[PDB]
Amino acid sequence: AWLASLKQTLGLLPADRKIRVLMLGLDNAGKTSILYRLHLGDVVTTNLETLQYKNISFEVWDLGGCYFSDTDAVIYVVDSTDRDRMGVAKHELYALLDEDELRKSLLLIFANKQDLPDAASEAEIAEQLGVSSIMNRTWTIVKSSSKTGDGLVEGMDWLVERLREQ
Amino acid sequence: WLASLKQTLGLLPADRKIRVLMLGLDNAGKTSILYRLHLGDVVTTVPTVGVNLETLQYKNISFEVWDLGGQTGVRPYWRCYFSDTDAVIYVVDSTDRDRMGVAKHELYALLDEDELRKSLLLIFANKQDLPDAASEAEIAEQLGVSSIMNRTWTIVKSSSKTGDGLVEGMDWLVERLREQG
Ligand SMILES: Nc1nc2c(ncn2[C@@H]2O[C@H](COP(=O)(O)OP(=O)(O)O)[C@@H](O)[C@H]2O)c(=O)[nH]1
Ligand SMILES: Nc1nc2c(ncn2[C@@H]2O[C@H](COP(=O)(O)OP(=O)(O)O)[C@@H](O)[C@H]2O)c(=O)[nH]1
Ligand SMILES: [Mg+2]
Ligand SMILES: [Mg+2]
Repeated sequence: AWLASLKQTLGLLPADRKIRVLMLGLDNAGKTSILYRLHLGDVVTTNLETLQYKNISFEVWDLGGCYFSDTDAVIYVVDSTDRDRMGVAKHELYALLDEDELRKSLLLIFANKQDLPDAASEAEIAEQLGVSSIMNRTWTIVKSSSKTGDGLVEGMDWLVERLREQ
Repeated sequence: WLASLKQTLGLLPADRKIRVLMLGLDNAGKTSILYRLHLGDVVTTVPTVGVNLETLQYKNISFEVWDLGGQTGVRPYWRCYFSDTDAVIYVVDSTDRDRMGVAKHELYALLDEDELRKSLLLIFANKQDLPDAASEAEIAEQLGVSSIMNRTWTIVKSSSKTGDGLVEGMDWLVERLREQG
């Protein structure tokens, strides 16, 4: 669907200018699946998963079960099906954004698992994550699905063009 | 030295987690000290591309080892990595006079970190089993220890071949920790 592949998209970032992206969310949000769905190389476990591609680093841990310096973006992943864990996803998101080391990070939310029938819309997610009153930072929500692969490149294209803009 | 190592280390307040960094140039004997301590498994991880980090965890006390003063590469770095350090044990190979100025240089570049403000500093003048090992006062002079500031520090002669001085060192650290009340 999207007009360019992911590698063309990420191709656009200054071929060197190290990019650090934290992709965080509650367990079962679908973060390991997106890492895999990106088809960018393999995931290193260390608990923590990292995917390095050219200049760009992706680091993943689960929330709600220092490290934040020099972060260019936060990808926040939510399971759009999981109604009653979504208030906890909101809390953990708010915990992240009160971090001083993160004050200039872009925020991309993936409203995820949008292939499923129970899947809230972007406005239900923005309302639930109470994003719609975050006005001190550049953010968006994009509907996504690791089972399709849908939303993912759009979301990364968002990040790439916001990163170049600065 | 009187006590065994375990006895020495048991003296530490159990509900106080202790982070130690054991650092210095390659070939100082760092890895060998971790095995010579007979405290259990040495675990290797890679917290960043191009860094071999060895960790030995015993009760509340953790030892971290990586090599400094690579001729190639920037100084090994990763996020945090100096945060909540209780002590640094700086290990020198007491026979490597040739590299002793570089060992000073890397000691000095550790000591200018605030994350390492009030760390205890134990210097192990290591490999003393070897007849060509420099004196304790000779080491002090070559590491320019007289310019060291604002820290509880000492130099202890040590060897992994014989195990000598190690308990002395751990005991120094252990009691200095407690002196902090
Ligand atoms: N329907 C659907 N299921 C997904 C999707 N992504 C992940 N899953 C399933 O969600 C569960 C949690 O996924 P995982 O990637 O390990 O989440 P993690 O805890 O954030 O690392 C697994 O059963 C996945 O198969 C998705 O996009 N759509
Ligand atoms: N003679 C002697 N050799 C030592 C001593 N400690 C380590 N070695 C040896 O010195 C070399 C490197 O020691 P090692 O523990 O790998 O140093 P590291 O590079 O700081 O981790 C190897 O040949 C070790 O077996 C020691 O106390 N006396
Ligand atoms: Mg996972
Ligand atoms: Mg070693």
